[PDB]
Formats: sequence, structure tokens, C-alpha cells
Amino acid sequence: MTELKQADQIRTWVQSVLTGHDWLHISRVADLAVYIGEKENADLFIVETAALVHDLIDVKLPDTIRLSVSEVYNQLVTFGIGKEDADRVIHIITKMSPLSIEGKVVQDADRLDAIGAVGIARAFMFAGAKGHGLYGDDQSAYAHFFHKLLRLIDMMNTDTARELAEERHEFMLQYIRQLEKDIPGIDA
Amino acid sequence: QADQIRTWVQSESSGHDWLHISRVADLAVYIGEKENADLFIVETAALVHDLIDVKLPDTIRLSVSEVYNQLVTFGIGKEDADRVIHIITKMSFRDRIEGKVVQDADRLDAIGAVGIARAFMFAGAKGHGLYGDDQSAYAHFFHKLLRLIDMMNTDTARELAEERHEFMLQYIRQLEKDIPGID
Ligand SMILES: Nc1ncnc2c1ncn2[C@@H]1O[C@H](COP(=O)(O)OP(=O)(O)O)[C@@H](O)[C@H]1O
Ligand SMILES: Nc1ncnc2c1ncn2[C@@H]1O[C@H](COP(=O)(O)OP(=O)(O)O)[C@@H](O)[C@H]1O
Ligand code: NI
Ligand code: NI
Repeated sequence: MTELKQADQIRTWVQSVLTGHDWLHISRVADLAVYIGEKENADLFIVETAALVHDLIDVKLPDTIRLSVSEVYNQLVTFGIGKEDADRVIHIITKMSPLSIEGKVVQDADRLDAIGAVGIARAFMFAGAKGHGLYGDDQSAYAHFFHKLLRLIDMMNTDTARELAEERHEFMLQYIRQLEKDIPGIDA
Repeated sequence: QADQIRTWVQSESSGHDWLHISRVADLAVYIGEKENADLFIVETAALVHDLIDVKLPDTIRLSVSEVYNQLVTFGIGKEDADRVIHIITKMSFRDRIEGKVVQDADRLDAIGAVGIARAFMFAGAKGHGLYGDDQSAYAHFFHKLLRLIDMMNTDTARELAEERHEFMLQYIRQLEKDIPGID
């Protein structure tokens, strides 16, 4: 398939460019976005392509790596993606940083990778990276569960992503419960 | 007196932070009560053991004598100063009843939900992967964390370790659902 080859092209590029926004996160989010897209009857090629390049423009990437919108667009077109599809992908990644149907799917997959056991891991790695405490202040990893991560299930766009988020969100709840036991007074 | 030690020791992005020390002193003190240890010794040794650790950097790392002489200055007896110094030197060298308790407290804080957290904080602080290397957080579970339960000295610690260990397995199972092909 033209599309399979183009997906593969995009994957190698994205991996090359990038090598909590590492290739492994992007690859997980692409796989998850395609699964949700399939269930949701969204356009699979747009979902996967947007999922793969969504972080390339993100203000969080260091400046040796981060791309301009025109750089992503030109690379897509060079790789054989029609201008119309390329426009749609561009619409999604710029909105992400009403989102389109496929944009909502990608956003959902992205938020799913921020919850469950994976999201817990990513949260504590971030805290470790930025020199924040495990708990004890408003910049802490534990605070971030309450400010953000535990609310993500309410922000899911699709039924499919809402269904997947349930088990992950409940698992974060079990994780918080275990921290409350391992560490009496953690909340105060 | 234990209050004057808690102020000084408070005065680290490596896994040897204050919250960990404070956690482990409270745990040590709890375990020590069950295992009939000298609670003042346990709390003090728990509070100061990391100060001389070779894993702690040069800019912070204190010498044994500095720890001894600071303790004596806060007004500790020679008896208890020697016992504490005994404990913290036995724990802290390269290729490492009151010591057992302090060691158990320390190990326990490396497992369960809390240990998961510190492992990932560690991997983040040193720039290591979530998974994929032998140097990754996920690898450390199998290399170290999942076998800590079988290195516990006291009955009390062994019992506490069970639920923490079982939870780490639940965590790892969820992670394998979240990340297909993580192995
Ligand atoms: N204040 C915080 N404390 C702990 N983890 C965080 C914090 N902010 C973001 N994270 C986590 O770090 C990862 C990277 O997030 P970030 O780069 O800030 O936004 P995004 O990944 O959505 O572009 C995500 O899993 C996110 O949940
Ligand atoms: N390779 C690793 N990956 C993830 N976490 C680690 C690794 N090595 C140590 N840690 C974590 O950092 C903390 C401190 O461990 P370490 O300094 O090795 O032993 P100790 O402090 O008990 O002498 C612990 O929570 C431990 O699990
Ligand atoms: Ni992302
Ligand atoms: Ni320690």
C-alpha cells in the first residue's frame, strides 16, 4: 500500500529527528491512536501521521530538534502525502499545540499515555528530570496527579478512548491508595 | 535532641533526599519498636546514614568523624554515638539489631508504590529510559527491586514487604498492558 510505505517513511524520519517526548512515547501514541481510530471509523492514515509528527513542533522539544510547521508540511509533501492530507495533518498539530475528528483521536491517545502505569512512570521521570519532589509541594509529582492526571479521563473526546481510560484511571487511583498507605500523611 | 538532629540533616536529586530520610526514620522507629531495638539509636542512625554514603556527591558527603563529632556536640553519649557510627559505616561502604531495622526501613522505601516512584524519579534524574535498556527503570525492577523482599532481616519488615512487593507486581502487569512489547 502507498499508505503503509508512507507511514513507514514518516516513522523512520520521526525516529531520526528525535534521536517525555521521546520516540517510544510517540510510537505508543501512534499505535494507540490507530486502535482508537479504527474503532471510531476515523481516517486511519491521517490519525497515524498526525500522531507520529504531533510533537515535532511542540514548544517542549529542545531547539536542536523542534521543527517549524513549514518544515513538517514540506517533509510530508516530499514524502508523497497529498497537499489535502498534509493540510489536515497540519490543522491537527497546530490546534493541539474545535480540533478535527482525527485530532480528537490523537489528543485522546496522547492523554491515555499520560495516565495508567505508563502515565505514573512518565510523571515521576519528569519530576526527576526537573528536580521536583515526589510529594510535599505544588510543583511535586503527587500534586500533578491531583491538578491534572486524575482529571484526564473527563477530557476524553471519543467513546473508545473513554472506555480505555477507565481501567488506566482506576489503576492510578489504586496507585494513589498504595502511596497513601506506604506514606502516612502524604496529603498534608 | 532527635529534633536538633532533624534540623541539621535537613541541611538531593539522587534518591537520597530529605523526604526519603524522614520516611525511613519514621519506618525505622516503627519497626524498631516491634523488634525491641533502641528507638533513639534507630532514629538517629536512620537520620544520618546517607550523610557519609559514597553514592552522595563530594560537595555534600561528610566523613565519619564529622558525623560522630557533630552527634557528640548535640549532646549524645559516647555509648550511643559509637553504636550509631557503627550502624552507618556498616551500611555505607563499597560493595556492602538496630542496624537490621535501619537497613530494612531503607530497603522497604525502595519497594511498593513509593519505590516505583523513586525508581522512575531516579531514571528521570540520570536521563535513563523508562524501558528499553539494561540501564532503564523497568530493568531495575528485575535486577534489584523485586528481590528486595528476600533480603529483609526482621519479621516485621518481611510482613510489610509482602503487600509492597505484591503491589509492584500489579504495577508491572499494568505496565505490560499499557506498553505491549515492553520486554
Ligand atoms: N508538573 C509535572 N509533574 C510531573 N509530571 C509532569 C508534569 N507536567 C507534565 N508531566 C508529565 O511529563 C510528560 C511530558 O509532559 P509535557 O512535556 O509537560 O507535556 P506533553 O507531553 O503533553 O507535551 C507527561 O506524561 C506529563 O504527564
Ligand atoms: N538503575 C536504576 N534504575 C532506577 N532506579 C534506581 C536504579 N538504581 C537505583 N535506583 C533507585 O534510587 C534509589 C537509591 O538507590 P541507590 O543509591 O542505588 O541505593 P541506596 O541509596 O539504598 O544505597 C532507590 O529508590 C533505587 O531503587
Ligand atoms: Ni505527546
Ligand atoms: Ni537511603
